[PDB]
Amino acid sequence: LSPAVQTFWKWLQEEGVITAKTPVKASVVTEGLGLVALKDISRNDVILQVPKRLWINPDAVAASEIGRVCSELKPWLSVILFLIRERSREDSVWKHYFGILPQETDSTIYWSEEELQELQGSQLLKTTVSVKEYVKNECLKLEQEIILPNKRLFPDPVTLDDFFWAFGILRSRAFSRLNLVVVPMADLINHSAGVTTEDHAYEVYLFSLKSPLSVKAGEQVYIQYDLNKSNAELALDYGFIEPNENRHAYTLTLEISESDPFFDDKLDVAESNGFAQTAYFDIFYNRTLPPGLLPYLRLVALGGTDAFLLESLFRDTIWGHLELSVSRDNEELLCKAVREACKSALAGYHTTIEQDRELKEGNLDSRLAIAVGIREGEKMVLQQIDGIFEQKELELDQLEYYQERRLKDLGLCGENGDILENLY
Ligand SMILES: Nc1ncnc2c1ncn2[C@@H]1O[C@H](CSCC[C@H](N)C(=O)O)[C@@H](O)[C@H]1O
Repeated sequence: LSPAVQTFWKWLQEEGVITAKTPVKASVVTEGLGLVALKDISRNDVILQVPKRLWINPDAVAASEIGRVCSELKPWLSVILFLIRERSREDSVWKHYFGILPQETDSTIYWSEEELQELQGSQLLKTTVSVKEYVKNECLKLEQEIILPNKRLFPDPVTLDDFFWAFGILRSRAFSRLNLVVVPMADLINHSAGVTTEDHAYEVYLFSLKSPLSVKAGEQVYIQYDLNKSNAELALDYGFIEPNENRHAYTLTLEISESDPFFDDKLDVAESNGFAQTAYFDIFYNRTLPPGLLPYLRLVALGGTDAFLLESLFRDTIWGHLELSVSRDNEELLCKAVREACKSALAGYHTTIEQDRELKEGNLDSRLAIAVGIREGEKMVLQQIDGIFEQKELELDQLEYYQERRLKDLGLCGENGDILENLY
């Protein structure tokens, strides 16, 4: 097998953790390290359990030598520093656990400049670049505010690599739903599209992991990392994606510009209905547009002519109207805005969908495969969106806007009400 694996496996028996009746060895699988059922397991069977003594959460850092100095930091920043530091101490509780952690994953946060060029024009690149920079500024701030003014607690220097290594280990291993917890033993199961339950989470302290599927002997025990993450999210959080086109998403960002002559009123309408000055709408392949996207698009493109809808008079129905539609001019405007954005975006990629699909037909390397898959999907979504609005441009006269809806209850053909007027 592998030295480190045993130096870690044993350390688990010597901690009391892995008992004698735990059907699950740790072997090498296509996805690195994994848990292979030592014998037939069945739905909901407890695979293993670990002592809170072994976690690595915001409480562990607070209840440690550096908890005082990290008393103010956000939880994820706190944990990174603890991880980096614990890693340096050749007398840390997790000396052997650190000896098993991969020095890297396929998460876009580790991709070289060449590998990242494979994502040119993708929203995943923007997101990865944006996240990388932000974790950087945050970690350079931690260096001068805590790491440097305390060289006693932080002996060895800390590089950007040191931080990123940790930020990754936290993003691809920590168990959220229980919010950041590490569990050296159960921190081995891999993800499988086969699992569709997501019930594995459980704790009697003691972390208890149970197999969601029935696994025969020799096979690998899996779990569903997350049924809702988009492919772009799986790519950055862990180092992998799924072929399932229903995981492809593209998130649209909307906002009420401050240079908008009706900013104040518009903002009041949006917040009054659950939306901020800035709103993010996730668009998944083959799904129907998110509720609120169209009305918010209409609010953004409002304009002088229909500005009358922002008066106190409609401050109680304005959203219902935005939901139905405002006017052909408003509708036509937003449709073009979206369509242009899609085309603009689509043109930012360096490969066609056909090229991506042909590439997929051959043998691609982990990261290259991730890039191709992601970009093909984003292009699919982008085109789906543009298609939806191209159709709306055609059906531009099938919609009954405000004015029409208004004159629907005129009652022109009522009675000769003048006969009564003369009877008093
Ligand atoms: N279905 C899958 N395909 C590819 N890699 C996977 C995977 N499920 C899990 N992984 C890998 O394992 C990580 C989760 S931690 C699980 C243990 C890991 N296999 C190891 O050897 O250390 C992920 O971030 C990813 O790099």
